[PDB]
Amino acid sequence: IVRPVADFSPSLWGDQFLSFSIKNQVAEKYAKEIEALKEQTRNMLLATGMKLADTLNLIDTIERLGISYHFEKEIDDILDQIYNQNSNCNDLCTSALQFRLLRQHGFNISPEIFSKFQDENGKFKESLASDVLGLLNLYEASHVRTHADDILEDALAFSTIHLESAAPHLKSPLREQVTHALEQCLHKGVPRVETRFFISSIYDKEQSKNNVLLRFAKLDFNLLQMLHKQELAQVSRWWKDLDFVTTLPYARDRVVECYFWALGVYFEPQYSQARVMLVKTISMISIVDDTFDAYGTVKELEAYTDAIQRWDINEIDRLPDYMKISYKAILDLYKDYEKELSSAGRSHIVCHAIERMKEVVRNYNVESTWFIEGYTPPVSEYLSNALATTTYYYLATTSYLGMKSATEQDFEWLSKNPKILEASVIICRVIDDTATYEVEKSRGQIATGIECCMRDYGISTKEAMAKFQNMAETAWKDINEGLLRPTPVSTEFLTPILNLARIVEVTYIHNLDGYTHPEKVLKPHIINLLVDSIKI
Ligand SMILES: [Mg+2]
Ligand SMILES: [Mg+2]
Repeated sequence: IVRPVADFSPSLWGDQFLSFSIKNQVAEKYAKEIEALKEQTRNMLLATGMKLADTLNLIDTIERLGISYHFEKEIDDILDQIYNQNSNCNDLCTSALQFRLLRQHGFNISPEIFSKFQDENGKFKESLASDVLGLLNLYEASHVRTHADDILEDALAFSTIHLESAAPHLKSPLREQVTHALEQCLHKGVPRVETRFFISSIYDKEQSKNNVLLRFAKLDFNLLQMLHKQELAQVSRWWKDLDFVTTLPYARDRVVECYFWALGVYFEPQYSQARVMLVKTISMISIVDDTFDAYGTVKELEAYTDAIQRWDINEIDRLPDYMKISYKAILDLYKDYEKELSSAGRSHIVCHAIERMKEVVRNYNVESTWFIEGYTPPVSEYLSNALATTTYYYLATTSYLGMKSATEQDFEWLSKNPKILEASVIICRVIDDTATYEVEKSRGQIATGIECCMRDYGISTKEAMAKFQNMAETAWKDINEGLLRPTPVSTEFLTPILNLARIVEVTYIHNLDGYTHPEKVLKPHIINLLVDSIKI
């Protein structure tokens, strides 16, 4: 059997993450100071007699600085007061911020707050074109709409063209903030990534900055980074002791990138165990993907798929030696999860992730059959298979394993493919397809998303990529709707799904496969989050 030639890049990190020794002296000092700063900041929030605009800017700044996870109760109480009092008597920048903050937190504030900023025709008054802070906040708000917000249909175009016009002549750091916003809006960005930029590039350089908030944000970010580095070291050692880098040379060596994914899903300390479980799953399923995509024969893939369905170590002998390596590693991993969850009596929930993995592999095999037969399915049939092969139903289910408060009813809800999960999956599917279209087309993949779309509807590549763009936009509106109260499960279990959608946007920014080619997109993010501390 002549296998295809290896074409992937090696890990660009080597062993620089393998050993990290925390400095307990520094960490304990940081934490001791943070406690003091945390309380000063709390008192800023609970301060009475604040104006609406000041209150919203405080909350907004604390969220962008990445320290709002300390104040979820206080921020919620305040936004709930604002929601229920109905203040319709403000300028564009306060109104747009009010809208965004409330919607992001699930409060269904009416989009009619914007009608006073539009003419009889529902288009924004062009007299607002000289209000840069108004335009910036309108811009950020435009990314949070649902299907019920067509009054905002013009907001993105309007704010974008006038921010571009104004940008070159703005003072710093406002100019940099506007320029950054036009490249990456806040709502669709990975939170740690946006936080790092905000602290270091914007707030640190604001003439008006609050010194207590800035120091708090820097210390907290650097302290959490220490934890992230310990987790990455622990995960790097686990990966090294599996040694797929040499026993399975056909596969992408990307455990750091996988960690960045898990860090994107949640960054907070209480999700430390959840992050480590998640990244191990991402790494492992990525090995299975490459086995199907760039190494295994049709016959070998069949045995592998069936062994996975039966899920039994007795089945290894049906497999070629190299497949025994991945298969035992997979079964062992899930036995590890089971033991790791035994202490809390949550072992039984592991079977939910296992059934989602079986689903991914069945659909991998189908995709392989299609490729060999040269089948180009209709879009409907294509998606019925290719949605699961994003792995996103599987990763979402996996993200719950290490979350201490996840109950069986939470898994029961997820298992029904609720709309917010379906939307996140769809976003990953159509963006990946738009980006990897050309590459897969050159490798003989006639069953690629865009191709199925072109053939089905009888339309050009351009028209099909536009249709996929529309599906992404529709899905973002569904994600935004799915955050609105009353939520079907706790918000804590929605945020990982939202964050998975965000990781897509960030990873495939400017239409490139950032996981396969980490050097362009992911490398600076990894350095900013996991190598370089913010200088105080
Ligand atoms: Mg694949
Ligand atoms: Mg693709």
